Amino acid sequence: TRVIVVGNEKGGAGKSTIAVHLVTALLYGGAKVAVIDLDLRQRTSARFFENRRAWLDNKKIELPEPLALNLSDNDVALAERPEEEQVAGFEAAFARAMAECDFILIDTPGGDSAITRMAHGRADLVVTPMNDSFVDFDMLGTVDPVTLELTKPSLYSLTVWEGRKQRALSGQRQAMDWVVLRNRLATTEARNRKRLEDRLNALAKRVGFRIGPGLRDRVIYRELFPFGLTIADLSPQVRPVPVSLQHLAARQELRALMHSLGLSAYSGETVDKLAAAL
Amino acid sequence: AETRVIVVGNEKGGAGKSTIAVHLVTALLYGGAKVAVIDLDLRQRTSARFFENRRAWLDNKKIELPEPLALNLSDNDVALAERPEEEQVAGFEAAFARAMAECDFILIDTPGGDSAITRMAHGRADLVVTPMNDSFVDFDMLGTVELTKPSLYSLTVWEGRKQRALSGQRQAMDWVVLRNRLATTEARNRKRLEDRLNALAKRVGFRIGPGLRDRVIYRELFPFGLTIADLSPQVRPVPVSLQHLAARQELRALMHSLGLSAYSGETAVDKLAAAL
Repeated sequence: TRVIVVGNEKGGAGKSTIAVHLVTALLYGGAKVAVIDLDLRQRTSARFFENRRAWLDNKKIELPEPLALNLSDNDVALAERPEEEQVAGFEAAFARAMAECDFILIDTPGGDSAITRMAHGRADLVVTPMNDSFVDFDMLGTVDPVTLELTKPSLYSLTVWEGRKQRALSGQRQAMDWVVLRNRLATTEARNRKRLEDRLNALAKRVGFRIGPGLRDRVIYRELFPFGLTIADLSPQVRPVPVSLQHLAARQELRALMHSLGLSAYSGETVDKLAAAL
Repeated sequence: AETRVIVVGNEKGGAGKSTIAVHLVTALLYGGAKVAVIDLDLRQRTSARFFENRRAWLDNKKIELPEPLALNLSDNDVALAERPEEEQVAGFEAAFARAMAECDFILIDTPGGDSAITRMAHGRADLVVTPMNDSFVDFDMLGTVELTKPSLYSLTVWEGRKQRALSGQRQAMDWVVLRNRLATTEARNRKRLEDRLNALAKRVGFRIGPGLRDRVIYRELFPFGLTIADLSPQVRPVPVSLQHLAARQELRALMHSLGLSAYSGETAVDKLAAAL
């Protein structure tokens, strides 16, 4: 694996939280990692790493940082430019990432856009964060269990389909691995448990993805965001927030998440520096 | 590089699809081509049965009219519908190979939905023909509103284009949606319907041509396996009327939009007028 695309149809589902945690995990494993954020208007992942750089500079602390590549001098402005200019910016950034880094992580916003399609076309691994609800699963398609046939494809699944096509047309013979990461919801109703399980399994089979565990929504992530820090950075020497058992829980979820992506052996580790910081 | 493989399909099977398919077949026959017909609606087989009816009627009479090479996938295609996918695929491949060896045009009537054989038929298409009734609800079969929701039928065509390109065929596949005007259509909706189909055409990658109005005359000809082009003073097991001449004119415009005018028999004593 070198190109990892984190994508879903409508954003959310902790996508950038997952993206930036994958980045720091791979950095701690000793890789050179590039990060490209194709959510040009919101730039959640790119801003996270801008915060990391600023905070580290302010504290004169060193932690691993990625090569963060913008598409232009002003990516918020680029969002309103014609597609061809967004594509050009992406191609130049991607060229630099491939020349300089071992892993390239691309955080992508979904929609019907050239750059999202092109990013998925470069992906060795597509990571799709998905909340555990019926309305969210609709973004992957609709499969009968009237038969188990596809009845309605989704826009996002078409994006992935288009990516696999670009990849093959380009002469890359290795298959792209597509993992939907299911985020469990605190609100999930008992009446829906069996059908939620069965629906996602039916979609996995017909649409062509496999299922892994995501991250539960937690306020701890938004509290870390302004510092550009991930769970893996926290220690007695690095704790601008109180470290709690929430952080240790999140760390375990990330272990299982990374395992499902096939990336365990590339991560930093997961004495215990996080427990030490409690 | 000339059109050889024509795949007629839609999502739900209505919209005069079999009527259109069999009229394309006889037009191309009258134009001097050998034509194969393969019907992948395995349970209903409307087009296959049309040509079985034709054979039976011509045999009963002592009459020669052109007939296609009508190829089944098995000894019992209705039974085949319930068999494992790989058996359907095998039957399709064997039929298609025979058609390609023996015929100039191959017309495949397909039911859509999510089957290997419908995908494979589209993968072999030079021209995809999609009969579609003129309404907002019908157009949803092609997708929705940028694109927000793709449709299964449109994905099947896109998949076909991909298979074609993967096979080393560099010529593009042509895809025409044939818009059947409805008698129920109110005049006030004309522009809204037009704008909707044009937006879908642009994003989904099809072009639009005119279809065939629903008419009782087709149901009346079906038992005899006859199309408009067959009717004459010598061939009229139904009373010929101005409806049949109207249908003939519709077929002309349809065939023209498909790029098939120069291959048709003739959509000189007007034999249809003579039969009135």
